[PDB]
Amino acid sequence: DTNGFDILMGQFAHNIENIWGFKEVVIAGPKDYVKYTDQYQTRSHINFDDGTITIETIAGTEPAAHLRRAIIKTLLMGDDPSSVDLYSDVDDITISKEPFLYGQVVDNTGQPIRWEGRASNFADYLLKNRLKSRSNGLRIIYSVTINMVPNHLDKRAHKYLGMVRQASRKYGVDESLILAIMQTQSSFNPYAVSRSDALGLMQVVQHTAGKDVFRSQGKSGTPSRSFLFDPASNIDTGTAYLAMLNNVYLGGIDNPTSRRYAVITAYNGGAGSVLRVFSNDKIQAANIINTMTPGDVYQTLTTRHPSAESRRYLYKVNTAQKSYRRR
Ligand SMILES: CO[C@@H]1O[C@H](CO)[C@@H](O[C@@H]2O[C@H](CO)[C@@H](O[C@@H]3O[C@H](CO)[C@@H](O[C@@H]4O[C@H](CO)[C@@H](O)[C@H](O)[C@H]4NC(C)=O)[C@H](O[C@H](C)C(N)=O)[C@H]3NC(C)=O)[C@H](O)[C@H]2NC(C)=O)[C@H](O[C@H](C)C(N)=O)[C@H]1NC(C)=O
Repeated sequence: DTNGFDILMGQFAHNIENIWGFKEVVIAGPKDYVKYTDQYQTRSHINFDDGTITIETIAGTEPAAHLRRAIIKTLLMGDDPSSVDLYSDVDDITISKEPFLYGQVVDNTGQPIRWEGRASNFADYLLKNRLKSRSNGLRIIYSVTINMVPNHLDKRAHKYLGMVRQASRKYGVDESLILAIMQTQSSFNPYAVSRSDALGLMQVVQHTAGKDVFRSQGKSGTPSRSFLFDPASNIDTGTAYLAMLNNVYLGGIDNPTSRRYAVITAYNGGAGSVLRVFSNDKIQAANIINTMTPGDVYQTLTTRHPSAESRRYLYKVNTAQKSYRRR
């Protein structure tokens, strides 16, 4: 904890409200790419579970030209998440021949956008034929909205399978778990970043799981930001932690179906917080879960776990897994 990132993050938001007003302060999250440009007068927001691509501007002077350029930028940007500050209005020149959204959003024509020529056209279509308006209360906000292909999620999840597969055998963790979580945590968003700076596809925070993992493997110190914005490594690492919550921390839990529930919950709020729903004594806790049927452990973790986020998440990961279980 020697960051000082907090000071920038705090003035990013305020830079926003200075222009957008407190009510219109939208910002990057796990399931939402959001990038300001044009001195914070322009927003490119990808929503990875809706999954829409609203581009808005509030510049007074030439709204279209401002919008235009965001559309082309969002549609063509290559998925280099490491070269990308989702907290500056600085230009992350990430134009690639291999767009991150290629396969995930289409022309009005119905084709994939790959080069500036179609990107320009999809843009120009939308500015002449899909433009919209709302108000701050103060200024008009001009908006374009783009829906992504209906299976954008499993089209996005496809990038990370080779990674999930490798990490699943290395550590012993079911890919289904890895995907369920990865899905639930980021909707497969490589740009994913939390308010509590959990990072990347598996929403991993450097100074808890990232430390403990690095502490296995035999690595003094702590995972780099770039490191977690490598899908290959973030998936390595979230998985490594899943292994860990199961071998050590929640390994005193007898029943493996019960243990998984603990693991999942724990993956989101810590093993200490899981065990602490039964006893403040980590042994007594394990003893009590072994008193139970995996369904009552589920129904406990789902009803009595202190975090709202963590109760609503078990059903999310447990449910996503059922889908991923079969091949
Ligand atoms: C929405 O996305 C966010 O998700 C990630 C998961 O995706 C959330 O991050 C999880 O947050 C947990 C903190 O809430 C964190 O667990 C804490 O983990 C550490 C590390 O293992 C535990 O401390 C270790 O504890 C053992 C003792 O059991 C000691 O041996 C170790 O030495 C400790 N090691 C280190 C390095 O500290 C900590 O538990 C201990 C025991 C404790 N009682 O303090 C554990 N927390 C709790 C309550 O038990 C997870 O590590 C992390 N998961 C991942 C993958 O990173 C994130 O949560 C935030 C930060 C939150 N809950 O507010 C999610 N949410 C947001 C909003 O961003």
